[PDB]
Amino acid sequence: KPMPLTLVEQILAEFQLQEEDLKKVMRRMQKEMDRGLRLETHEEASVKMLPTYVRSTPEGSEVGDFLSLDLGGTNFRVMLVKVGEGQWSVKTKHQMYSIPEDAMTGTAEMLFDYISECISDFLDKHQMKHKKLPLGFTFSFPNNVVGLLRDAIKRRGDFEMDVVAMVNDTVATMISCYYEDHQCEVGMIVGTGCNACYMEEMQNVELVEGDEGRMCVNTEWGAFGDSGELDEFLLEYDRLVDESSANPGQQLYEKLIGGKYMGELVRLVLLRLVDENLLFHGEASEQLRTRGAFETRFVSQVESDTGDRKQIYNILSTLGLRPSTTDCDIVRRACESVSTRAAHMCSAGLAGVINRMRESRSVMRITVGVDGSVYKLHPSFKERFHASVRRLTPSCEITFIESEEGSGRGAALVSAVACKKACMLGQ
Ligand SMILES: O=C(Nc1nccs1)[C@H](CC1CCCCC1)n1cnc2ccc(F)cc2c1=O
Ligand SMILES: OC[C@H]1O[C@H](O)[C@H](O)[C@@H](O)[C@@H]1O
Repeated sequence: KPMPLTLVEQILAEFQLQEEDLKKVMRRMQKEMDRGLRLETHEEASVKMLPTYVRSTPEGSEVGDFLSLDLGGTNFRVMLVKVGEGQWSVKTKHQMYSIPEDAMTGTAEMLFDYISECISDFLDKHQMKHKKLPLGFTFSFPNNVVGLLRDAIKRRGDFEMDVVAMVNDTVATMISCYYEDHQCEVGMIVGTGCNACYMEEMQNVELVEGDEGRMCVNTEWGAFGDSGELDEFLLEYDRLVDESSANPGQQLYEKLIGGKYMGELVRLVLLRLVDENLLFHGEASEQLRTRGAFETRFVSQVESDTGDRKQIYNILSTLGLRPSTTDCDIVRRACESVSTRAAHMCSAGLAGVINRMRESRSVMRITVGVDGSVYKLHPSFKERFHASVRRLTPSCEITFIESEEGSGRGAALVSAVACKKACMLGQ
């Protein structure tokens, strides 16, 4: 690597977070998680620590047979599932259906009429119209669906079917990863938003009576920062993003991490560098000066550049810029600075959860299931994230996994849990 321009590095170094900074954040997050779990303070807590009712012990045992409906981009899978017996066997049969142009381009109602017709055909094929099966949705993308399907089934009026509430995406991640690795007790998403769930000791889940076993808690930790917990770490860019957001003052933690805001943060950093005459010869394009024009996907593409600067040039050319080679290199480092800080901030949260779990259970081996566009698509984000988390979690051995599509059985397990939960809750 070349000797970087000192004045650029001074600006980009603003994003640095030292171990002590992350430990401070981690401790603050842990106090907010405490606040969310306790009966006395839950109502006012910003980090809600929602009980998911997904317990460490099997429940809804009367749910044996169910449907799982996996929504892809332009097709879907209907799957009939039987969960049986000491670890669960997940027995399946399924069918892929292509969504025709007709059904994909009309109203959501018409689309779900078509989906319902396919379910009907599927149940006819497998001679299952004698049962009112529960159905859970899963998503495998490269108005809400529960309601649309519920309405469409009512519309048909020929077979009865319950559509169960979906679990949170973090919970779905944990469950699907658990299918592959039974030490998975944490689910996390780093996509457009950022969130985590984990298996909390029932004694600490004060919102649900009982001290036996564990229950998954959905932290909804994106809301962290409400009372200034992150203020000392906020940069001018963060303040601007927040001020122009739909919910100023809220979701400040998520605003530091999520793909919703990452590109915009980079844009503002680039404009700062332009204003200081360190980038594009002090001349920004009209596109560069337009809110939202630097898409988060551009950040990942810039960091994917192989060294020839062609990926970076193509992004910047699209923005009406004619970057020099130095301009391209600076943009890469600006992207790296923002994404690294996101990884650092995210690691403080997960570290807080993991260290809490270790002390609640009193060295800990644990698997963390992770999904989301940023974690998956962003070059080296997961690697930087992993390294930081591990640095903050001494005496824990953390394995990170991503759900493998496989034969859809991980997704089937998500639906099993969703259906069993709905049964347990009297829905
Ligand atoms: O289904 C469960 N709990 C429910 N609560 C309410 C309705 S169903 C838990 C969930 C898992 C999730 C991952 C962490 C450990 C508990 N679960 C899931 N899948 C399993 C598969 C094999 C096995 F031997 C046990 C379980 C199990 O307890
Ligand atoms: O998509 C990841 C996360 O985004 C937001 O934080 C949502 O509030 C949360 O429910 C979800 O888990």
